[PDB]
This record gives sequence, structure tokens and C-alpha cells, in this order.
Amino acid sequence: SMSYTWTGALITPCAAEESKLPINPLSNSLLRHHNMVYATTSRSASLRQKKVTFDRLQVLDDHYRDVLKEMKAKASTVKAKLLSIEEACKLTPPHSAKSKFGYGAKDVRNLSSRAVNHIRSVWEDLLEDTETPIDTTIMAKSEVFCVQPGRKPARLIVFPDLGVRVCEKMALYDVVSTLPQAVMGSSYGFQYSPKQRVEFLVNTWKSKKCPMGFSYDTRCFDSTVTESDIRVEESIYQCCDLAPEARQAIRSLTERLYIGGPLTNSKGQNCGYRRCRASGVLTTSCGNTLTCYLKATAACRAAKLQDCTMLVNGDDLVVICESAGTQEDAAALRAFTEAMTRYSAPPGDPPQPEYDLELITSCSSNVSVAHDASGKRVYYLTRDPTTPLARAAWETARHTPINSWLGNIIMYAPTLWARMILMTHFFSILLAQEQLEKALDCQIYGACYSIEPLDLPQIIERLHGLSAFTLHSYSPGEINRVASCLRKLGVPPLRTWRHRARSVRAKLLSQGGRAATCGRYLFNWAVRTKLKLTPIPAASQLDLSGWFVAGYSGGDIYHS
Ligand SMILES: O=c1ncn(Cc2c(F)cc(F)cc2F)c2ccc(Oc3cccc(-c4ccccn4)c3C(F)(F)F)cc12
Ligand SMILES: [Mg+2]
Ligand SMILES: [Mg+2]
Repeated sequence: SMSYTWTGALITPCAAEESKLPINPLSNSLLRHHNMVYATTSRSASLRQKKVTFDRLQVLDDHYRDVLKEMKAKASTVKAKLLSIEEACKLTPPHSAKSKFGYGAKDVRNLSSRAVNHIRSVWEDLLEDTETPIDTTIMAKSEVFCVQPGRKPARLIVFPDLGVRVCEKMALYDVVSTLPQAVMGSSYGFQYSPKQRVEFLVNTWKSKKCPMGFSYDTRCFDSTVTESDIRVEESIYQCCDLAPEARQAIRSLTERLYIGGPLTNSKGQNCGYRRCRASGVLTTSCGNTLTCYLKATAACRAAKLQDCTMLVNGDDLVVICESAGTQEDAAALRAFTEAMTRYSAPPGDPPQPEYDLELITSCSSNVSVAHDASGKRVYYLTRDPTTPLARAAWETARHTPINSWLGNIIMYAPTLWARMILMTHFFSILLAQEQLEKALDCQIYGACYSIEPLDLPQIIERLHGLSAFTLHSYSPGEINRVASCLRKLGVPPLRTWRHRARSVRAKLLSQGGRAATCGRYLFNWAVRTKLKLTPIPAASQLDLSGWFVAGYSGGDIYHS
């Protein structure tokens, strides 16, 4: 069927939308080429719609079915807990889109009578009405990018009302947080922290006689997800031991919301109909991961690839297997893409066999190596800094709900560009505004957390280890990329940053407290007189577990 059907009504903005980076005295320190930074707007919606709209082709086979049963069998071991209206409400981000029923995020978190009561009525309805399609809202998402040799059309987000959202949590939060793991084990990418992911990729890579791996980019994954896929997805959830209410709610949500439903723009006008995956629902991350793993694992058997190892992150896939030779590999890969196309997962860019792990890009990032104080190699996860930087500039010129810059300092603390550009630039700004202890909200694997900037040394040591503060001698390839990128965006030369770092470090130390620990550990690269960085107390007294359990991107989750 058609992934989409449009009435003709326009995907309307919900207010004034900014596309150009505003000129702020602070933005220029980071990059001078501000006209290269742009935020997507609803004005490009039409372009997007044309690309995500199309008829799907899906042919299932014996391999698909075999793998499915293997996954169901494992799911069978799971027992899911129904969440209480209270627990579910506490998971709602304080800035989630208000309900069209006289209550918003605050009320929900404040267990407000109106909020709690509508949510109850919504839940009741999910238990009685097993058919009526639930209304969803469609918006053009605003995201910042750097123009590439033209621009990207806004992505489209579809989500149900706040009421519905809380009910989703009630019925599926425990499932989407534990099932993926139970079904895919070490293949579930969200169980890993950046360091653990690298560990998994390197271990998996060395365990091969002659390793070969590729990244498989699926063309607009969400729109390739079919009614069948989503029902196969539910069949897996139905294998869990569930409370009657939770079970009915999963069945009703599947038929009324997940398989598709009406689309309404911000003006309350009917826009069309969705017959594929919505981006703004709780099962998006879990469902795409399950669906992508199922298809790839089956495709691999079909393509006769040898000893495949999947690493799935929603719609993101990276496969590492036993090479059977250059030609054979190239052929098995094409066979794999065809198996995937039949399964309704056509490729965006054709996949390419990689024989060098650093060249494989998965989850918009790759594995690279540098050296610690001792001089021993240390592997870390990095990525092209273009978007992180572009956004960092946007987040400097304007106040923003989430802070990608902070989320990036955390996930990419070991990286050359994160330590030289982001830490320097942002700490220097925080001092200028006397706001080091002010908690900031940022997202890790889609879920929001409030983090105090001054706890960055502990966090980093905990997730990455002390080497993150001493890494040097990066790879030629990594150095080249960062350099090319920094020059492209017009970012101050190395020398300009070292000077700014020496100054920020000094300013920080002369404050003691947690602000001093930041100066010693984070900017230890600036000074010639290195420091014997020892373990940090607060670092061991940390529990960053919830951080890397599952994916919730689009699920509207917030961890208090
Ligand atoms: O391999 C290294 N090993 C150590 N350091 C020192 C260093 C660090 F260990 C960590 C930092 F947090 C900042 C640092 F200093 C490097 C510093 C820069 C560099 O690469 C260069 C070299 C010359 C210019 C530029 C450069 C800088 C800005 C714009 C254009 N080119 C770069 C860079 F983008 F960073 F990749 C490579 C290395
Ligand atoms: Mg974990
Ligand atoms: Mg895609």
C-alpha cells in the first residue's frame, strides 16, 4: 500500500520558524561561515513528502519466517510490567507538547486532576475501542545542519496526543526497555555506552579470521515499515507475559495507532493518511530495531554471508562477518541488498564492503584509535564533527530546549574535536555568564536528562576512563577529517583554541571546587606541564546505568 496519502492540506508550522543562524557575538568565536548553518523549516515539507511517499513491495520467505520464530521464542521468556498512571506521568518530559484537552506536561508531572483524569479516560477507551483510528499530528521538524556541496528537506514527525502518549508508556515502557535486549542480546546497540559499543565492534572485528563489514543505509526506513511489519512486531510483544489490560492496550494501539491513521497539521486540518511507521511513538525505536534486525538476519542467510554479526540501533545497521574473498564478498553484499529489498528495505546508497573498521560508519559514527599518556593505543568512538559543530553554533546564538553540544561532549569526550572545540568554547561561555552549576537538559539515545556541567569530569571518567583526558596522537584519517571540517566551517586554527583553553583552564582552577576539577582534567591538553590525572572520587560513586539501556528516540521519554 501507499506509505502515505495526502489530502492536499499543507504541513503547517506551529509558529515563526528560523532558518538562518542569527549573528550573535558568541557564535563567531566558534565558526565564521555562519551562512553555511541552517535550520530546516516546514517550507521544505513538500520536498520531503514526495520522498517518503511511495508504494511498498514486500515478499516474505522461509528465512524471514525462521528468524521471526527464533525472535519470538526468545521474547517468550520476557515478563512485562504494567506501569501506573503515576510512574508513566513521571516519565513525561516537562516540555512535551501539551494536550489538546486542557493540560500539558507540567500538569501531567504534577499528577494534576485534569491531566490524570483524561489519561484515565484515554486508557479506558484503549481497552474498549479496538478499532477507531487515533488522531495524530504531523509537523516538519526543525534541525540544524551545515550546507553540503544543497540543503536537506525537513524531516516529518508524527505523534499522538499527550493523553495517548502517557498510555503508551503505561502499556509498553517496560517492554520496549527490556524486550529488544532479550531478543537480540549483544546485537542491541542501545545497551552500550560509546566505550562499550567500540568494545563490541572491536571484539567482534578481531574474532574474525578475515573480517569484512558494511553499514546498511535503508532509504527512509520508517516509510518502508509495512502494516505487516508492525503486526509482526506486535506478535513479538504478545509473546511477553502481560497483564490483560496491557495486552489489550498493545493490540488496540497496534490497530488504531501504530499501523497508521489520519494525519492532522497544526491548523487542525486533515492532511492525509499514514500506512507506515510514525516517528513520534514509544515503539518507534524498539520497533525499527526489531524490524531491522529481523530483516537483516534473514537477508544474511539468504545472501549466504558467512558468520554475520549484527549491531542494530533503530533503523541503523552495521554487519560484521567472515570474508570469503573480495569478489565473493561484493556478490554476497548485492545478494543481501536484494533480500533486503524483497523484505521492503531498499538501500539509500548501495552498501560497500569495508576491510578497515575505521572506515565503517554506523550510527553516524566510527571507531578510531589514539594513544594515552603511556603511549598505548586506545580505541574510542568518533564522528564527523560538521553537524555537532553547526548545531553548537546554533545553540550558542539561540536558547534551545535540548543541548546537543552537551550531549556531544558526553558521548564524544575522547574525540579531538570535542575536547578542543566544544569544551573550550562552552566552558568559556559558561564562565562569562557565571553558569557552571546550572543543570542543562540533553539527550542520550533519544531520552532526556538534566546534567550539571561541573559533573563532566566524573561522567567522562566513568563512561570513558581517564584516558579520555590524555589521548593524543590521533590517526591521520581522523586528523584530516577534523581539519578539513574545521576549515570548511571557518573555525579558528589550533593555536587560537589552545590559547583560549589555557585561559579558560586558568580561570577555572582559580575557583577550586568542582570548577577546578574541570580545569585540571578537561583542559590538561593545553599546558606543557601535564598533570598526573588520578581517579576522581565522585566518578566511582556514579550510576550511569539508565543512560544506556534502550532507545527512546521519538518516544517522548524523560529520565528524572
Ligand atoms: O594528533 C594529535 N595529538 C595531539 N594533539 C594535541 C591536542 C589534544 F591531544 C587534544 C585536544 F583537545 C587538543 C589538542 F590540541 C593534536 C592537535 C591537533 C591535531 O590536528 C590538527 C593539526 C593542525 C591543525 C588543526 C586544525 C585546527 C583548527 C582548524 C584547522 N586545523 C588540527 C585539528 F583540526 F585539530 F585536527 C592533531 C593532534
Ligand atoms: Mg547497559
Ligand atoms: Mg534511513
